[PDB]
Amino acid sequence: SGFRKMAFPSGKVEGCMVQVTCGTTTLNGLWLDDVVYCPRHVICTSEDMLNPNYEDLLIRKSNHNFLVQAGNVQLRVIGHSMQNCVLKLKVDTANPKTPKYKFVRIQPGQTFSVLACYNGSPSGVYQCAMRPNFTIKGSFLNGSCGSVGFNIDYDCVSFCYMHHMELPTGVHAGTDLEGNFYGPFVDRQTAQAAGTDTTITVNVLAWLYAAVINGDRWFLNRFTTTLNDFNLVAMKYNYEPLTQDHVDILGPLSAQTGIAVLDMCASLKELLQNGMNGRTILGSALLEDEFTPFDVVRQCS
Amino acid sequence: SGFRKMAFPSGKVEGCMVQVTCGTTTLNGLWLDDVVYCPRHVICTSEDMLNPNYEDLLIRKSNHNFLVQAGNVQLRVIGHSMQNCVLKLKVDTANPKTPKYKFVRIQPGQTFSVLACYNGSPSGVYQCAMRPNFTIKGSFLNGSCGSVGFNIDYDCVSFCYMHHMELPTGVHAGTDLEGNFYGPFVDRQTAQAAGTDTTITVNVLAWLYAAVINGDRWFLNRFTTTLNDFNLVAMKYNYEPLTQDHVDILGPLSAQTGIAVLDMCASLKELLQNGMNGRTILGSALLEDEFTPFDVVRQCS
Ligand SMILES: *[C@H](O)[C@H](C[C@@H]1CCNC1=O)NC(=O)[C@H](CC(C)C)NC(=O)OCc1cccc(Cl)c1
Ligand SMILES: *[C@H](O)[C@H](C[C@@H]1CCNC1=O)NC(=O)[C@H](CC(C)C)NC(=O)OCc1cccc(Cl)c1
Ligand SMILES: [Mg+2]
Ligand SMILES: [Mg+2]
Repeated sequence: SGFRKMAFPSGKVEGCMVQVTCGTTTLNGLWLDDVVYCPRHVICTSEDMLNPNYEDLLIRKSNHNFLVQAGNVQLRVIGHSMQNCVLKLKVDTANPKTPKYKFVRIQPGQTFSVLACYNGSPSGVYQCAMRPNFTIKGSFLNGSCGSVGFNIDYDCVSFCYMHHMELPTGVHAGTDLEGNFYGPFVDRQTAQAAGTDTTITVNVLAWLYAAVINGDRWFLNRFTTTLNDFNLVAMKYNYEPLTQDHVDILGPLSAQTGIAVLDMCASLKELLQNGMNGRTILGSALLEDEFTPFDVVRQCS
Repeated sequence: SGFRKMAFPSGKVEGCMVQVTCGTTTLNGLWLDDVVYCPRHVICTSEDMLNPNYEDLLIRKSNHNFLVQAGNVQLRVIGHSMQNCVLKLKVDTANPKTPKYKFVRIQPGQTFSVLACYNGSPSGVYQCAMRPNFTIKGSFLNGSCGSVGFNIDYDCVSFCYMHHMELPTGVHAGTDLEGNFYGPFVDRQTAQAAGTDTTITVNVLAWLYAAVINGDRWFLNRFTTTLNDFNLVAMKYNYEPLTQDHVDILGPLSAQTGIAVLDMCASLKELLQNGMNGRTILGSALLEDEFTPFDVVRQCS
């Protein structure tokens, strides 16, 4: 037993991280087969970062402008192109460590593991949720751009995030692996703010089921609510509406614990209205919303 | 910026995990050079688990009693021995993926990454602290034994934990890689309880420094206390005494923030006496004690 925020094992992605240097800017790239993927702002300078015209900047580059280091071995760049906000560098060597993989664009509320890297060298692994406002609450310093987020599904790595920037509130923004930002953000050093966020209701309910499976039961009650009455409470406390799709997704956890979804909603309602009164749930004094139903099932059996 | 509970990248350890099966019992083993390390209770049966005599059980085994699977490839066992609570199985094939490594026995309060595995197959990675009562708060199901805990120090893996069992409070117990339990525990299915735990004071202070580095300052105050006055507060709230060694270890964080250690102690004293009053620190409504000073420095720069 026990319930912990858990990342996927990172080895399959570690074997794909390289260093990309263009001028005085160095960040990370993702080496899959004979292509390296990295944020296109590697081709900016200090003065371009206000509002760069990236098509102009790339027309002015040649293959020799791009230094790609895979460990100690230098990879020779034989081609370059731009797709949305990602640069694709064709190299003469196919990565022998390329896992089975796919590129996925995730929905808000879904989680993924981040392999934080600097200078092409992985430094740590942690779990993130895509917030409803399309930011993530990560841990990224200068040089971390090009670090990727992923899930693993039977030795197939699904890449879903590449890191590009930090917002003024300290949260983080980036793209799918085709270079499309999550959210309304753009890759220039300007005044961009995260919109107001909301709490991921279906994940909170999943985490309450994790708590029951692990023996935390003090928040349960005999009452059951209706979906409409519950959603009126959710809106008052800045929680996302609960849909019937979410109810169905919580099916297996409801059946394993014998607690109907709308029964667990009545517990959540009372936790929101009355708080915890000095008690904790799975070691937390706040309601946690960064565990999906899949995350709970994967860990709780 | 940002501060997250972060594990070490797990690839170097993933390449070392194998499956060990003895009879109807299967757990995980650690394959380094031509030796596999695993918990010795793999040689028990259902009825032995009450109070087994392990030297008798091992004298009755032969090499062919041990099935060792490295992925699909079966490793042939050419020798077996017992060291404290670990079994060592000599195999005919040296692991080509053996990292640079060492075995370390850690002190309470230190942290490490756990690579949870089932059937020799890694499933997740997360961070743990060795509690003062020599348990860890992990996430382990049946079949997880032999999963290891480790730190990485410039591509050298220091192994410090091998998992053996779960206690009745839901916390976890195991050994160093030489087979010596952390704490007073023994590897049989009996009535063992974790002793009363305490909070790791030096880690809480490190985490308050992480919070300041990341812009959380609301808990600071002008006051400074003495080490003796602070330790009187620590004892009242079941915190470990703060030593001058801990003060020195917090030196670099004190210098980076300009906040003297005894100044931060006065903030901790007020947080303990008055609580948070609905505010949070680094996203937490409780004081966190599973980040070492090294963990904070590694992430905060
Ligand atoms: C790429 O490595 C970097 C990641 C940032 C650096 C600090 N935390 C991060 O996540 N991204 C940028 O520097 C980005 C480049 C623009 C052109 C998209 N700009 C940016 O994040 O500016 C905000 C910022 C906040 C704090 C510190 C810095 Cl250096 C930058
Ligand atoms: C080894 O895989 C297993 C790990 C346990 C299983 C449940 N969580 C864990 O961490 N260890 C044992 O089963 C151990 C064997 C003895 C001989 C040391 N006994 C044990 O943990 O018993 C306690 C227990 C609690 C909950 C569930 C189970 Cl199956 C066992
Ligand atoms: Mg109820
Ligand atoms: Mg002070």
